Amino acid sequence: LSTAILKQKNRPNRLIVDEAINEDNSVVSLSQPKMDELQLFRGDTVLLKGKKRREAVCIVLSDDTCSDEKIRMNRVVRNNLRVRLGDVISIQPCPDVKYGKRIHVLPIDDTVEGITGNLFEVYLKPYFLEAYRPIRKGDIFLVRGGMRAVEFKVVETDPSPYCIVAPDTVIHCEGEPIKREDEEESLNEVGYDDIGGCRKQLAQIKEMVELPLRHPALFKEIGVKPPRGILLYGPPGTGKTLIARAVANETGAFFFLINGPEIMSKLAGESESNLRKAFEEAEKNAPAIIFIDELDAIAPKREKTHGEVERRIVSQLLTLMDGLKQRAHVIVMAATNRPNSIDPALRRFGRFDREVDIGIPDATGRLEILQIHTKNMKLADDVDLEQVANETHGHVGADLAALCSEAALQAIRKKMDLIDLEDETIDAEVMNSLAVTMDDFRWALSQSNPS
Amino acid sequence: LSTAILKQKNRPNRLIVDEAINEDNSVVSLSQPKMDELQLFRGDTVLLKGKKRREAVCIVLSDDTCSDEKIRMNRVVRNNLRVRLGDVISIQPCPDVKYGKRIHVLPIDDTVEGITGNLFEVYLKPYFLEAYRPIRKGDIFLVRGGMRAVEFKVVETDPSPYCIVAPDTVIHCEGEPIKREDEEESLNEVGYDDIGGCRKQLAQIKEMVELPLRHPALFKEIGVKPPRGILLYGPPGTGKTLIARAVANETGAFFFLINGPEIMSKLAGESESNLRKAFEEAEKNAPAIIFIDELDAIAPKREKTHGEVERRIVSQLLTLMDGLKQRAHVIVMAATNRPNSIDPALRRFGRFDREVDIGIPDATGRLEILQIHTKNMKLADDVDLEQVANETHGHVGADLAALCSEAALQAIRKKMDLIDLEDETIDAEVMNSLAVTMDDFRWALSQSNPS
Ligand SMILES: Nc1ncnc2c1ncn2[C@@H]1O[C@H](COP(=O)(O)OP(=O)(O)OP(O)(O)=S)[C@@H](O)[C@H]1O
Ligand SMILES: Nc1ncnc2c1ncn2[C@@H]1O[C@H](COP(=O)(O)OP(=O)(O)OP(O)(O)=S)[C@@H](O)[C@H]1O
Ligand SMILES: [Mg+2]
Ligand SMILES: [Mg+2]
Repeated sequence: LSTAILKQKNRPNRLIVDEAINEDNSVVSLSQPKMDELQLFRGDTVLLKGKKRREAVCIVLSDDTCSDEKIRMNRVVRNNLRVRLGDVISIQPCPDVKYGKRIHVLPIDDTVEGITGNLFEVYLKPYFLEAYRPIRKGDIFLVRGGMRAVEFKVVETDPSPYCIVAPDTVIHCEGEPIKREDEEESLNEVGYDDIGGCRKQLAQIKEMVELPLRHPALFKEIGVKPPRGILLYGPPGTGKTLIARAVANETGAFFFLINGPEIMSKLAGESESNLRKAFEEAEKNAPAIIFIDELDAIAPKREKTHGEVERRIVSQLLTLMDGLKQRAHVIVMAATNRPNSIDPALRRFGRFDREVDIGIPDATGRLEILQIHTKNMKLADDVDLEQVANETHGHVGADLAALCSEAALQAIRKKMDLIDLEDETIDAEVMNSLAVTMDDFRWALSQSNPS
Repeated sequence: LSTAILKQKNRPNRLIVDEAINEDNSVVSLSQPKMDELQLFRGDTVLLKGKKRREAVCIVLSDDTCSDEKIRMNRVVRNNLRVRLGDVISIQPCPDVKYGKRIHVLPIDDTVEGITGNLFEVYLKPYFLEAYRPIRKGDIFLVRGGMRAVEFKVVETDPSPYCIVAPDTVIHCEGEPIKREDEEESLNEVGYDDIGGCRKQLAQIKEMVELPLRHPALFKEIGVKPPRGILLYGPPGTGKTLIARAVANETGAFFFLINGPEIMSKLAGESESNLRKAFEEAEKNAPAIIFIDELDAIAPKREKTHGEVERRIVSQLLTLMDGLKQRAHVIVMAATNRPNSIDPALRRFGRFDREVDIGIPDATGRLEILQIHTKNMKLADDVDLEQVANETHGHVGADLAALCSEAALQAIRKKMDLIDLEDETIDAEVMNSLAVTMDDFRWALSQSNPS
């Protein structure tokens, strides 16, 4: 009703992700009745939009066994789009794709332990030979070559970001293997889905940041100026910084992050350069979102603040906030857990003149969060999160995370007589037996604390 | 029950140290019934793990008189392993030992006062001749040669850290004699055993620091992220720094120490370099433990702190704490006796978000400590520590240490009419007569003070 901006719409080309029949990386299945509706001929190269602004490039074919409003893609494709089976994507005609000049691709470290021989010969040459594949920068794809299957990451393409791999395409694969861990972190980067119990506020954010930038005309037409300063506040630990993350990954804009405590670590005047440098960068690449985390760290009350360089920064900032031209297309977001200590001049109209309170979560919010956290944890069947939710009154996001971490330990703890700290490696059986029992939670619960 | 991680396990090759029958440095006794269980043939060269990460290398033989789950070793071996008779060790097959290229060994100063003649000839040559001994770097071993017995320290081996001494091995013993005192300090280096009345906390430390680093997979498997900031706090003098010591010596990890008061003694900016330098060192050598002693000295409340360079450091640190990547494998530990004066931003989730309170010890704790202290003191038989323990209410670790030091003096005091300060040397008889009577304690006790 007021959460309207969130419920996404039934549209011609929003299709649910079904498991693939055809097993090929560059292939996507569609019902014939659909392919026509979207004016899509066979072997056409298409563009796919996923989550967290991830993109994939594929070739399209008709599947008899595929529902109209469903689409098949393998796990490699589900990965680049960052979607689980049952999620929904945008399909779009990608007609002007150019042939590939040169591509640079590296293998993942934990998929090459063993023989080198020749990676191009054994793996890449055949996978690409006479295939004419579409690929995007930052695609991770798997190639089987006789005895092994190896994962490769598309480091660079000419032309960026996408090209077709033709016979003329020079393929470079020399370099240091990509580290798995980094690419683990990359998958794990926070989306909107990863924040819980903030629907109301999430709405406002999109309404004040995402919307004014994606569709500036709605405001033009109606004849009003969008606000340009948004200040999130909340009792400590409520996913303010966490939202900072989501937006960066999720937003269509050029994003620049500023960390109060990090600014203030610089030499006198070194900070003023960085402060300008940020605002200049943002203008140069507009539309942009500048985000200031822990604002209070750089904007105490000038009157009540002791150091001299210290006031200069509040002044320095104020100036920049004000120095933003209308045509600039920059929204400054920021966040504190102590709003009242921030110099009031910054909350004057035309500066940070919009607030999003990010309060304690209620019963269902806790349940939401608990779900988001445990989504990759090993839990016993006897674990009831609704219970936890109810028993966790006054917890916030960070309190809950802690709770989970604690029970997890307690679980690990129950294996601690079976294991000695000294051992070089752990008995592989027990490892698999390990799970967080509901009892583990009740222990963690018995230990919990105020926010 | 929650101290589970501490109780060590019955295992195939955890054997109790029994006094040796065979008197040789390179020899270890085992029951035949055991030797088989561990697939260990006679004259095999084995690896032995002691306390505080000490290691010894020996040759193994069967003893008829030796219990299955016991092992015999002489005092020289008990010394390199840093164990008293009745302690327990790891025995491990050491199969790939290489022959010794060159070894450098020096004698101990207070074991060579007198004739030189030739140390190699009289002592080393025979002890090694046709023996094929296993030795480790940092072994101290004793050699008898006619009239005298001399102690040698293995300064360097090629290949490090262990090699077999064959006839081909070139032996260098030229140099300045090792100073006894240094090697006294070395034996005395604080282990875990040296801290008393903290079992509960000692547990949490291992649980939070040693465990996440030694076995990162338990958390991976269960799908939780270990915490990376641990803050120890306690009323002054409760072995916070003392634990700092233990961990350094005891840990598997690369360890880097930071002393608040020592950081703050540096020129402006000269501290910031060191702070980074430390965090960089730790990343470079991960897995690592960075330890910050007297944290409050560098992290007062930014709001409540006066100097400018002074806030810059709190900011500087915060940044680094945050700048720690997931893949980094670094746990930051720190300690204060004034937790409440530390800037709260540092106790936010994902920074120092775990506390270990190191509190006053109870009756038995005191008794524990009193034992640990007096372990190398000359005490009369009439001395009842249980008494002391009961009478010392409200004392902490440092209070007790003081007490002992005070009674010791009182004891020395009782010899003070027999002795004049002026004398060049002390009557050697009285020296031996000296011991701390229980009365001495009752005096010290009568003088004691609040913490
Ligand atoms: N609303 C939420 N949904 C899901 N997880 C959350 C939420 N809030 C906090 N968390 C978890 O707790 C961690 C800390 O949250 P942050 O966003 O750093 O808190 P914060 O509100 O920025 O705290 P301050 O004000 O800087 S002390 C996050 O990394 C999440 O894992
Ligand atoms: N738990 C303990 N077990 C054994 N000895 C202790 C213990 N606590 C203190 N001591 C002795 O007292 C000395 C001082 O202890 P420290 O570890 O320096 O105290 P601390 O807790 O670091 O004090 P602060 O907070 O820096 S004033 C140590 O060197 C020990 O000899
Ligand atoms: Mg934050
Ligand atoms: Mg101390």
